Amino acid sequence: ALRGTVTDFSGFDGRADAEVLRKAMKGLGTDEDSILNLLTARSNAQRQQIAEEFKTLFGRDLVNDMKSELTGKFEKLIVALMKPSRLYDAYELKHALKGAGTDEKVLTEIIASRTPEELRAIKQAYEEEYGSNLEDDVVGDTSGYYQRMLVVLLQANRDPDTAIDDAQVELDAQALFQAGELKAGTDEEKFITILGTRSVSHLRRVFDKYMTISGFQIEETIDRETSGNLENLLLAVVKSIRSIPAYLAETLYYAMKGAGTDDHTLIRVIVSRSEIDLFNIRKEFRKNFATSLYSMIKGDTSGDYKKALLLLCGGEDD
Ligand SMILES: [Ca+2]
Ligand SMILES: [Ca+2]
Ligand SMILES: [Ca+2]
Ligand SMILES: [Ca+2]
Ligand SMILES: [Ca+2]
Repeated sequence: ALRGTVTDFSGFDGRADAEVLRKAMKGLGTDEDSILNLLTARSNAQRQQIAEEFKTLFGRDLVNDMKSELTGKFEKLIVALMKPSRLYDAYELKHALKGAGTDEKVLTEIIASRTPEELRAIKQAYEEEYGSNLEDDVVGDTSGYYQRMLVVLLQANRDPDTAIDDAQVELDAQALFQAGELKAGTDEEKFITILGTRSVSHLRRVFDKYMTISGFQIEETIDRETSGNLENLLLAVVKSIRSIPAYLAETLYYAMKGAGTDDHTLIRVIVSRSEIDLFNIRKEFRKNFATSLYSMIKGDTSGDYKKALLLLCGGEDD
């Protein structure tokens, strides 16, 4: 159903490509153009084979060489495209946690939009790489109900998608109604359990039924009922339950919409989704924000950075 914008290259010859990359870096200067035109046109799997060939041909590390030749945002963008798919989210997560500061925005974004299937892989990939337990790192860097919601999510235990049980839809909407609007204060525990564990098809029916019953969209109650990270988290979850692409098209938009740009978010969403559903993200960006993602990246970015990005995203009309 989903569609990314980067696919496997047809006449792939990892050895030929590595040679092109060597030339682009050998001697004085760099042919950034040759680099970017090549790398944004191979799938992540192919980029791993190229790095492999490069090492057996020249005994040099493709990524470490690039880190020496490139600079600024282009570098960061090229370094991210080189990260093996199975490892990127883990890498972004580890980096949001580590340090004297945590980027809850990153924690929220990845954990809420990734499916249980993806969360399990991410958890494995994370432990094998940093020799730490993701849950334990999140738990230690966060607190309150925000932390709880994240753990519930990390269990990747969401119920499966069965035929919808109306009595059950009714029950859950009423429960949410009683846990928030009809209450002085909030029963966050009830929101966490219903939002974090019920199936996706079930919750979509509950969101609607809840509108019917209360006159509010669950999003408005959340905003009325909560604050801080828990609010952002719950909104992210609700948004992703409705449509992950749509939720991501929106975090992309707010990354640029502001004055300058949140390049880390721009890089992270475009790269991480390039081979999953970036095409869908593009479509949702047009519908809801009037302009294609292309036109928007095009005006906020520049340099080879802008060229690579536009080449990865593509679609001038979306
Ligand atoms: Ca050089
Ligand atoms: Ca550098
Ligand atoms: Ca209340
Ligand atoms: Ca609020
Ligand atoms: Ca801007």
